Amino acid sequence: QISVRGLAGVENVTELKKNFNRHLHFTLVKDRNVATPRDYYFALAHTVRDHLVGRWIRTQQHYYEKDPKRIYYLSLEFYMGRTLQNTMVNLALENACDEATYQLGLDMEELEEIEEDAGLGNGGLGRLAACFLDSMATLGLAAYGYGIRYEFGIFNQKICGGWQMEEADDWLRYGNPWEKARPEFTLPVHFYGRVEHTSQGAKWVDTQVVLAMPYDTPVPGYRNNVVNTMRLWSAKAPNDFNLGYIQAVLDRNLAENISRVLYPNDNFFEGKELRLKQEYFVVAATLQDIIRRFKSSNFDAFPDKVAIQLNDTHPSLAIPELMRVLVDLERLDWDKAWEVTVKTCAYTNHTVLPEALERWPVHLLETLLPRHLQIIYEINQRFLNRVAAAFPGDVDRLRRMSLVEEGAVKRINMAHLCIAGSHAVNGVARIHSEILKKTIFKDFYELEPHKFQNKTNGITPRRWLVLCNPGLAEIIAERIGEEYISDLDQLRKLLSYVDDEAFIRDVAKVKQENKLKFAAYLEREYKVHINPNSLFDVQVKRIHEYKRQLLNCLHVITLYNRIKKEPNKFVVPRTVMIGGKAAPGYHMAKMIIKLITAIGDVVNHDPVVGDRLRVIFLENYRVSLAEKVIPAADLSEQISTAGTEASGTGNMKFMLNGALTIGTMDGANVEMAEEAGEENFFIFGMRVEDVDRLDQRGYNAQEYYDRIPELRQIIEQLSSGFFSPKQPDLFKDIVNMLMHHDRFKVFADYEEYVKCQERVSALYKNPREWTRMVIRNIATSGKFSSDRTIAQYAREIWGVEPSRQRLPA
Amino acid sequence: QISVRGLAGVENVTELKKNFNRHLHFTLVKDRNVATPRDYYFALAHTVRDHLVGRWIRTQQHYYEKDPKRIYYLSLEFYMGRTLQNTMVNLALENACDEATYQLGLDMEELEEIEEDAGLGNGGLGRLAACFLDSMATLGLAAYGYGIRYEFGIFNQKICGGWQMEEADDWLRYGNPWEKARPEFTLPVHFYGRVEHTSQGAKWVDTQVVLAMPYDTPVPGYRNNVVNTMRLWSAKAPNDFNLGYIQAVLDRNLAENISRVLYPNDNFFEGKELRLKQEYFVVAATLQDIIRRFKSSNFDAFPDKVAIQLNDTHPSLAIPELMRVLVDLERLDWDKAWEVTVKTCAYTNHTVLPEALERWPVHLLETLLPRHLQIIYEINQRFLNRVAAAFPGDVDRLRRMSLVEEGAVKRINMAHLCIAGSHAVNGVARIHSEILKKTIFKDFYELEPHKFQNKTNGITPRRWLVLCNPGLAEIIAERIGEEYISDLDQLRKLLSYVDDEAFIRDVAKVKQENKLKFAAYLEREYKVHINPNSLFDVQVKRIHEYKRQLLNCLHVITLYNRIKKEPNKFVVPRTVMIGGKAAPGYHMAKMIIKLITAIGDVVNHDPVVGDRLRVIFLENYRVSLAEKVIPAADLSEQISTAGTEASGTGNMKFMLNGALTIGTMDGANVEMAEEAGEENFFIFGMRVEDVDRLDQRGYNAQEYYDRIPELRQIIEQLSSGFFSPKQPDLFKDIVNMLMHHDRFKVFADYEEYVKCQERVSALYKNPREWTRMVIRNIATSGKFSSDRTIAQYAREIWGVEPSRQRLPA
Ligand SMILES: OC[C@H]1O[C@@H](NC(=S)N/N=C/c2ccccc2Cl)[C@H](O)[C@@H](O)[C@@H]1O
Ligand SMILES: OC[C@H]1O[C@@H](NC(=S)N/N=C/c2ccccc2Cl)[C@H](O)[C@@H](O)[C@@H]1O
Ligand SMILES: OC[C@H]1O[C@@H](NC(=S)N/N=C/c2ccccc2Cl)[C@H](O)[C@@H](O)[C@@H]1O
Ligand SMILES: OC[C@H]1O[C@@H](NC(=S)N/N=C/c2ccccc2Cl)[C@H](O)[C@@H](O)[C@@H]1O
Repeated sequence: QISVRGLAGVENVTELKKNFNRHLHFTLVKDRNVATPRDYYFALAHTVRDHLVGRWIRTQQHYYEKDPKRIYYLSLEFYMGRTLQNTMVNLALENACDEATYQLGLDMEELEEIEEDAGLGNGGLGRLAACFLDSMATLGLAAYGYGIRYEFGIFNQKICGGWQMEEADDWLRYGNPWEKARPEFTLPVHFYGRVEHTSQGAKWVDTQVVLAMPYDTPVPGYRNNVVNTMRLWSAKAPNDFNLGYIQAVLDRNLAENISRVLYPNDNFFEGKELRLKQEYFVVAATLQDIIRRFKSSNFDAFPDKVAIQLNDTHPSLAIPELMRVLVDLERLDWDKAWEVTVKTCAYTNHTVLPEALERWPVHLLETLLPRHLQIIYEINQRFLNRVAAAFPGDVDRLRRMSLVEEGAVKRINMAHLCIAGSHAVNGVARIHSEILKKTIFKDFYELEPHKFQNKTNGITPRRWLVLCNPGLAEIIAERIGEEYISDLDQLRKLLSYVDDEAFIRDVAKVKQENKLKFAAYLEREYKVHINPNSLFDVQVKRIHEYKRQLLNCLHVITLYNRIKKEPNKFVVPRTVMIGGKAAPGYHMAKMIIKLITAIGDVVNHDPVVGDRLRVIFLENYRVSLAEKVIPAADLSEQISTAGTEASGTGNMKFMLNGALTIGTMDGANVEMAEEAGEENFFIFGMRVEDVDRLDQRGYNAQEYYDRIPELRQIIEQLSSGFFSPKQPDLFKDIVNMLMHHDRFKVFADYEEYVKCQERVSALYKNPREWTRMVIRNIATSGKFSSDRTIAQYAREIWGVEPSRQRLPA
Repeated sequence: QISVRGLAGVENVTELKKNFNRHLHFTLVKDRNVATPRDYYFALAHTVRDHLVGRWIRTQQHYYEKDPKRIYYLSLEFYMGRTLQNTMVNLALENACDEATYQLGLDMEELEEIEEDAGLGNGGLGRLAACFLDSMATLGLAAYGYGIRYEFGIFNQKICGGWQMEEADDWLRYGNPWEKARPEFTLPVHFYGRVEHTSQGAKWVDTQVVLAMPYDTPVPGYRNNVVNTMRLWSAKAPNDFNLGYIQAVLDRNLAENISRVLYPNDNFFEGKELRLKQEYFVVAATLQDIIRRFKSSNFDAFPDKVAIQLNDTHPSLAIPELMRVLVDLERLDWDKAWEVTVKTCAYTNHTVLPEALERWPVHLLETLLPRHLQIIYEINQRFLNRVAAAFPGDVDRLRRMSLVEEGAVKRINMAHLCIAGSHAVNGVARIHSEILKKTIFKDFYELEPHKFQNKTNGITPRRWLVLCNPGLAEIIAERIGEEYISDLDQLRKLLSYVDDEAFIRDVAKVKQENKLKFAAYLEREYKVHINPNSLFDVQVKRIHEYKRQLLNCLHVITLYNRIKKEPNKFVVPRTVMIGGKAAPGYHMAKMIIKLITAIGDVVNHDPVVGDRLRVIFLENYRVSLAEKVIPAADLSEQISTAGTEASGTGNMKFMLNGALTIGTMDGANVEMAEEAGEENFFIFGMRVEDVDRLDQRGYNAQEYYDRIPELRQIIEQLSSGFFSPKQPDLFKDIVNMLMHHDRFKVFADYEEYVKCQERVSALYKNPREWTRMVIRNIATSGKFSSDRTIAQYAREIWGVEPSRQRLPA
């Protein structure tokens, strides 16, 4: 029906129908009489996956023949979402499958809704890994994603009485048609034990063994016939494990628990042994796999054939593990091993919040990984010798830069380990990378300035435009062709349409259709009703104090109080939508969810308000939900305290899909405003420098409370029980935090935020001018393609050239 | 190459090759460059399983249309072995697949060796269930096998220093191509909780829920296009289970442990809570499935449409569970519910050893299954009221017959429950069924004589002749056609060939070839060497004192001592093979294994013995090993103390495959001798009556030691450390048991056994007469087909007619 979804040729449609019926019969063992809708989904998934096979085999044999430098992207998170539509998109099969299923009497969109998200990540860091895999395949790089196959991904969030409840995400229950188990590449991973010193080197002995079994998932490039691999490890007990008899068999669970569940903390470090085991498990298995592949091509050439990218410090044990293998097993001298390690590894930092940095207690590494601790001590000694020689007599520099932190419990600073052992260190947006050089890692930058880079984040325009917003993709393609899908900078061509009345109409129409579709989704699957003519004001992202969902809450209550004060004045109607999961042990984030729903309970049932203001909490925010809500949004809320959000990627998704942004000058927001023009962005609030100034003289929230009467009213409503009549003191913790211990200065940005929101309402009253500003945002979103990001990693870090050329079909 | 393996037509061979290549590519994602031998096995398994699909769908739709009475065979064990060859045999595909793989450059037999046994049983009881499924499908009955899908089956046995070591049988590691998960028929099973009484009935509340997920495995009939289902339940935690967060997810293992591992006790009861949970789990899920299927056809008609066969007392909770559903959920009155239950259920007993009978402590049922305990008390009260009315004043009868056993701990006698709640009770061989009426269940037989039946055990001639011994099957088919494969009584026709010189030669030749093949197997995969001209003397079965592997050991040492006494006399050379697993907690059985290997260590390295006597312990005896060794055997050792082996089925396998039998008049041995003629069987030892007489006056082993000098020598060799020079007292427990507490009267049968063994050696010196006696055994083995057994269950218990007619192809 629409052009960018590909051809529906008669031979292809006929073949798809035939293969669908074959899988339903021979694979699922069903006929049309008994087949459940889930069966039809699986028949389609098997039909589509068949098309990946030849390309997957020939891609991997091509890398074997050509032997290019291989890129290994190590991450504890890969937030993939659904795979069916994405695979159709990248193979140009969407229209053909739509037609084939139509002719079989089935609605493809309904079948798509049956697929479980692969929710193997928490938020931005996990989703970045996923966008990256897509871009690496689209750019023809010999790339492999390596991670853990968690049996349970991020929990499903249910809201009960306004409170978050967690349930297990049993995503493999029905089986995963997108993975192939590879038991023949099963590898042993070692834990505990002790170090023995002999005449010729150290030996790690008396270890416990866990097996690492790999599962391969295809990663198709966009219409280039490239299919790369994401290899995820699953933990298996050896067969002689604990081998009264019954108990020994049941105890296999202890070993297999390593790959059981994703830790649900976003930007927070928890020093739990099971998490450390997960980190080593992925690193040990991956490195053996890498080395095995390299030998099937002398370690001088290792860095010419291997790049390892560490996604934050979670896989930081790769550094001492590589040293361990090179020194203990291969018998290289320390200095040569070290040279190889440094040239091989690169590190990407994703946060500056101190509570998020990994600092592992020494006693934990001592017991679990005794040889790695010894290697880390040796790395530290040699590194600090270099610091002492460069900055003679600077004894405080020595303690600041040490990988070993002194105190009550001695800890290892994993970020310091990553910097010492990597040839490149990057932040994820220009302002974040600057903050790294100026504050957090200032000492390291002074020692080795050449190591520090920026690589501004991006998103894939395949999932985040073509897949989720075909209507917008189509009206764009009608004017500029479809080359922009893998060359997003071409969207600049749309600037010459900003005065085109047909395009203005079409852009506004597509947004309207998306909003109608989302309004319908809400009624059908949540029995909740909304006005589709209102401004859709959306903040979706994990719940964190730094992200300031609370600031948004204050604005919502402000609008409610103004309406109640002057009921008969006109206000631009809004649907305010907030969604996101809270980490299970994060009390304040759970209280914020409760506040949001409690505000909704008052606002949504006030007769005087009518349909002028609605507050909805979007339950179970995840990749599939984002694909629905982002295309429907008018206003994107990106309101973190300046200096706290390293980049953001949600911001970029909204920009690409025709929402305007209200935001602080934080993370990639700065670069977004710079690309679009500050006139085309709703910027408010303290800059980083303003935050610094306030910290110096001291942040007194009371001052704001005292001079802003509208703010005072809200605090008094919260305190007195206006939003919780049966438990009047319910929100006391929130009020006390705001008044006395707010690290994120919510009150300080309140006035500017409200005034900026008034300017948004003003522009939305003028549909034509709203839409022209939207066009200027979409047209300048090109920089934020992860294809650009990956091309920069490739050229400036990995030392490889991207290729847009297609492999034989 | 051989006729009974079917046709290798040009179209079929071409199609198989094509589909093999398709699965290797599209299913396994491999090409011929990287494909492992395991990959080739899977490609073949998928190619063969494709042929089951249409037949499986049409069989099940046929049962839906015709609505015949359904047979539900409930067992905690299904000892299936490998599935690939069996499926080819039953579909007539063996020659075609042999040819197709040959043309692809592959050896099919080598691919067959890659398949894991489905080892979901311990021994005879589990293997009986498997033979039964085959016969039910071959006889066109609407039958379903229901059990548990254990993640770990019977342990793999390794012998280390002559001692048994157990390792986990991780049989699902590579995935099982013969099962289809059916998540849409997932059912809840309830545990713990409490009983609440209301105005209208009892209610079972506050329960913990475990989910039962079914996996279906096809059971093909022999060339009749019937494909029945074996449905095995797997335990799954609900998603809100235990729902700090991490621990709650890891604790799901506690619920899922129910289906983790098969209890490895053969003929021994262990009152462990996990075992009780397994028994209820299979019963609760199965009964809901049965009832659901019945409603998709008023409970008066229930027994006309449903038969439930209880394989021993392990699924005895079906009786109170059916009552529970009928009374509590469907609101039938007690007496009507009871009538339905009794007419529906039948019970098969498999043992008379008191330590094997299930007697569950009341306190365990009280906590785990409070409502079932109440129902059991009520059943008992009403039953004992009937006993009191039939035998007024007989107060000891009342205590003897009670389902509740008094004592230190009150227990429930599950066998008494089964008798009370079933319309039929059967033993598994004529002598065993007689023993049930005369001793163990005498009181019950006097109350309800009509309930008691015999159904002599059988084995399937598909697996146990055609599959494992194609050479023998072929020379038979050459003379009498191939109808005997599903009508085994036709083997009587072979009696007119007992004087045929060509047939005599062919029978002897096939045995020789089988022995050469097995001698080669032993060298290749165990580096052990044997003389293929020797008499192959085989005892394979689980290790138990009652089975008297120890009596066999005494004979072996006797032969060794005689050789050493007169080294230069001629003796018929023997290879004595003993194999079987010991239950992990059964100390004496583990000591017997150690004795066997210790005897081998002395005998096999004595230069004076040469190749005249060899003693081999066959490691890891299981269904696949039985298929190899049974066709190779000359002498079958079936030497249990009279009255202890209920039937035996191993005995029948050897008879069908051309071994002669040395045995006591125990279990089915009696009926075997009766069929073949006592002159054609090597019978020795006490009859049941002789055992009874000895028990009355008291068994004194010392008497035998005192008057048999050859026996005295052996005991002195054992005691003094002749067979364990470094640990002279190693076998003290064995000697003390033999001398002072032998329940199985090993010494009492010693003299007769040795003399009978001399007669065996004498006949083996005359090849022509040995073979004529073999022909007389094979020719009269027809009675022992499980087709006969199942036809009797069908007509005399289930009330259904078997059909040899084929369904549309
Ligand atoms: O269907 C569920 C099972 O599927 C198996 N996949 C098999 S057999 N082939 N996959 C082929 C494949 C896989 C991915 C992409 C393309 C193809 Cl063409 C996985 O190994 C199991 O771990 C999983 O449980
Ligand atoms: O670069 C991608 C995105 O990365 C995010 N970081 C995240 S989700 N870290 N999770 C860290 C984490 C995850 C799990 C466990 C412990 C921790 Cl400590 C940043 O906050 C975003 O500003 C940025 O856009
Ligand atoms: O390959 C391993 C996986 O296979 C799956 N089987 C599928 S998809 N089809 N089976 C079809 C089938 C099954 C049996 C007989 C004939 C056919 Cl035609 C099982 O449901 C999984 O539990 C198992 O792990
Ligand atoms: O009828 C088939 C065969 O049944 C065997 N019984 C067996 S394996 N019981 N296992 C009982 C068992 C099994 C598991 C756990 C506890 C127990 Cl208590 C008989 O000993 C044979 O003489 C007979 O041929």
